[PDB]
Amino acid sequence: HWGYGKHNGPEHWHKDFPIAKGERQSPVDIDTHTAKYDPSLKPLSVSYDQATSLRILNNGHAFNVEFDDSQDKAVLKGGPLDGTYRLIQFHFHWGSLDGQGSEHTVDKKKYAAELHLVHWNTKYGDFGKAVQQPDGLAVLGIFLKVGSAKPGLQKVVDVLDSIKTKGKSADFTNFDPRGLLPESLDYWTYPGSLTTPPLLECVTWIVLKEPISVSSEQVLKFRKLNFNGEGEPEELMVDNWRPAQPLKNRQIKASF
Ligand SMILES: CC1(C)CC(NC(=S)Nc2ccc(S(N)(=O)=O)cc2Cl)CC(C)(C)N1O
Ligand SMILES: [Hg+2]
Ligand SMILES: [Zn+2]
Repeated sequence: HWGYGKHNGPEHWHKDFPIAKGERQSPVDIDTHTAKYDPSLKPLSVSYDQATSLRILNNGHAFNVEFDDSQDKAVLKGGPLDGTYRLIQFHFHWGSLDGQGSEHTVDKKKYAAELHLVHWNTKYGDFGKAVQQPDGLAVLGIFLKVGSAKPGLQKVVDVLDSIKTKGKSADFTNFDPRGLLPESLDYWTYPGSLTTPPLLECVTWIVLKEPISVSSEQVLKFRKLNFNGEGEPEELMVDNWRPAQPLKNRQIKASF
């Protein structure tokens, strides 16, 4: 099945998922001099105070911190969005080295990693229905660079030991995602897709301009995770990022 290696990676995905070569694929390069400020954008509203995390899972591609979305608690609204989008999970994409790891790029610059906070449109009742809609998902993307530690990331870092291999999960309650956010909510936005198979074109991307800093020791622990399952040969979970895809005349709008 699909992965990030030479024989199952992003170059191969189109065979099982033809939409890989579609009209609104993600990620993309954000060309800052082509992106236009949009006065019609309303302020972005990220309300994570009432968020309820349940557990963390190694799914053999990345790790997901999953949230209880059976009530309107952690919500993303405003900006380019119409209505209310509920937080369901977050995960990261990262590299084997600090010079790569992000999926979106900024004037071709690759960051050390990228956080995706995934939200579904409440008008569609549940996540599975939303991913069948052009405006079913909103993903908040945040770049990570290596420098000072991110205190609010440490609880995640410390639990990775318990989920080394594919299929492992651990209880992960009372994690506050507010501690992963940069100061500024300045962002670029474009219509796109999931960056993993099934690559569905259901996402409004909201990519923050300001990166968060994480320590070298924090990212190093990300790189200790395994793609493989328990008792299998060790395949380090690194470079789990899809490269930039063709923009195809889409317009990236800036909030600033
Ligand atoms: C839609 C559902 C229920 C979950 C899907 N899981 C997804 S779409 N995981 C996922 C994969 C990639 C992203 S990303 N990188 O675009 O933020 C975000 C998410 Cl939630 C997989 C499929 C569509 C087969 N089923 O199981
Ligand atoms: Hg869709
Ligand atoms: Zn992602």
